[PDB]
Amino acid sequence: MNIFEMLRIDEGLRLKIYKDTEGYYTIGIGHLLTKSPSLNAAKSELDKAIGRNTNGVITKDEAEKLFNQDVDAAVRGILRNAKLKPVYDSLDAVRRAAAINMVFQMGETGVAGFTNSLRMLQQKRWDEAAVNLAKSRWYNQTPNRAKRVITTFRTGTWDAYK
Ligand SMILES: Fc1c(F)c(F)c(I)c(F)c1F
Repeated sequence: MNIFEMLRIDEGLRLKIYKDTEGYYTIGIGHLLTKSPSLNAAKSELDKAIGRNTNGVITKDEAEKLFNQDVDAAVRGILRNAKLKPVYDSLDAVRRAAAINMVFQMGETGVAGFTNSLRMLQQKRWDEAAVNLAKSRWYNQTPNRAKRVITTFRTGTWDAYK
């Protein structure tokens, strides 16, 4: 198991434009295209991302290309953030994957609300952190995924992903 296999499980793989859990146009392995309700706007974002006129369909290779870029971008974003970098650096590699997973899903807009969780994670108060993480819109809207990510933070194992 690793961050790629982990996010592949959590995001799935779809080669045509679909709406994510929040109703936003998405493609591939959870590559958010736009929050705009316009399918045409979404198709434009896709074409821009892939570098060709796609008409809303991509290949597995192209999906994997975007995915690698997205994971890379998520990690790079963590390291460039003053409030995130020290917590990330404090973690072991398994829990770092759990951090990347959350950033991938919600971005730094969504991660901003998790200040108290981050503090408990840096303190290595794993059970307390796990309890705090669940007290969130995130947990309530995507409980099965959140439970997997939280278990990963609680245990520092891949048990929730087999
Ligand atoms: F740096 C970090 C993040 F950006 C993050 F989202 C989470 I959840 C973390 F647990 C973390 F350590």
